[PDB]
Amino acid sequence: MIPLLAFAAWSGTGKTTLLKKLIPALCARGIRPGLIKHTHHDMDSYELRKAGAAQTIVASQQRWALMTETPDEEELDLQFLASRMDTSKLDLILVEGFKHEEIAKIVLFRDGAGHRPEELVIDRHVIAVASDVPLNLDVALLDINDVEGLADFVVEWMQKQN
Amino acid sequence: MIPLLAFAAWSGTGKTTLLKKLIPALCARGIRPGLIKHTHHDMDSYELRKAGAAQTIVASQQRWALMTETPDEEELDLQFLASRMDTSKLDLILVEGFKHEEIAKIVLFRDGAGHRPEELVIDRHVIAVASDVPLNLDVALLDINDVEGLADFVVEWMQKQN
Repeated sequence: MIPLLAFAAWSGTGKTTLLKKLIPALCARGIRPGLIKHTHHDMDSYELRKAGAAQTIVASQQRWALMTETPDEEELDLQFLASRMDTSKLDLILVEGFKHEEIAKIVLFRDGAGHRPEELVIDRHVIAVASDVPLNLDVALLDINDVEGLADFVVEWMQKQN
Repeated sequence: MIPLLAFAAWSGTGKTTLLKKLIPALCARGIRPGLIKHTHHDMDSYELRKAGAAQTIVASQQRWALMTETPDEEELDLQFLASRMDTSKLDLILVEGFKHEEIAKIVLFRDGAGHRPEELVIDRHVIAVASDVPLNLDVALLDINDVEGLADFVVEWMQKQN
């Protein structure tokens, strides 16, 4: 069985500069990571799509994409976007963007650009905050600057469900 | 089932073009098409992918893309790439751009495109040649400029397979 894990972060690119470093670190510990992100800014062979091929798929020498049109009214369900991935080549699926979900979540605080503490609806799911300034809790707390430790806490969490 | 039909050719014969017209046509006849395309031409959360996310899938409201990296073995198994699509909203999958493959196939030709017809190979998988000119050979010879004419043939072809 394979797990999924959220990565909440308030306004401010950060988590992309963060994750940009946590991914490799995760490979480092032999973890094959998958990432299901959710945006708003909406995304080759584009025309051929607007022409009518709902599902288009471009393959190349290095990578292959798969597009799937849904002017239906959807595409928020994770569990489905999951089954879509080749999960036999994955160990952990990172989940960023989807708001209001019941999966393990890891916050992210970085003062200066933004507000002050206590801001963290510690859902009955959140399992650790990652600040750059100390602070209390009732759940793990990491230094949003030690990718290594973070990578390690994560790997830990995993093996303790698995 | 859920047939796979390919369009072979030569550079400069309007392969891409013909499909911009053929797609709509198939749609008009109630045929939902999926297009699988290859390009030795290397074709948005780019950082986290080359960073280590073998599979990044960017969701949205209108549609979603599952982008897979393959820095070892480039994917050339049509059967695989097809099994990656959601065939429950597709009745036909068009295959284009993969040199040397062996599926249902319609060849393209246009006098003057730097090749004479004798240079055409009608292999076990050729279901019809679509020229812009009569050619003396024994295989469904269709007019390449009559799309609706073409569409009908496909549609019929499909039925004989289902």
